[PDB]
Amino acid sequence: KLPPGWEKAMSRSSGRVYYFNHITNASQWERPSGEPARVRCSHLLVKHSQSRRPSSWRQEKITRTKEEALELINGYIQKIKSGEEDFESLASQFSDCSSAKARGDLGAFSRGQMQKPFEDASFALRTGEMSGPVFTDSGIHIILRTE
Ligand SMILES: CC(=O)c1cc[nH]c1
Ligand SMILES: CC(=O)c1cc[nH]c1
Ligand SMILES: CC(=O)c1cc[nH]c1
Repeated sequence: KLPPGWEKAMSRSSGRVYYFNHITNASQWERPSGEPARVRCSHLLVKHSQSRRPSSWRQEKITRTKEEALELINGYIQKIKSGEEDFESLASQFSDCSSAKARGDLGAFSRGQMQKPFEDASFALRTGEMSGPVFTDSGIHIILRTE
């Protein structure tokens, strides 16, 4: 019916159908477009107090809660989708990953290299597409597939 991970749901406020992906947590009004050895992705990470290493180049001691980190992630997604801000600009400024210095770029990778929920979302993304909040032991990610 639909590409991997995608399902149909009903909007609670509008009553119009929308599409949601249970691997990437993406959601959108438009019906999605219809696997490679490798993909290339960028990401923006927001760490919290329960991350594996609650520290980053931005903050020696990361103290925000998981709920607070998710609110930040949701805010960044809103600004990306509205075009108020670019993914690469937010990732350079706010990602708790050292990959911030490269606009969030992680380079290319295969299955069996990254944390599983990150890997699964990355390979379920099509080129150009972006995830919703993706949860790993490191924190909460926004993932942009570039190749
Ligand atoms: C087709 C698709 O994936 C789109 C279109 C606008 N946003 C997402
Ligand atoms: C140049 C450098 O170390 C970094 C780390 C994160 N952003 C920039
Ligand atoms: C892709 C992945 O698993 C990462 C990246 C930074 N922390 C975890």
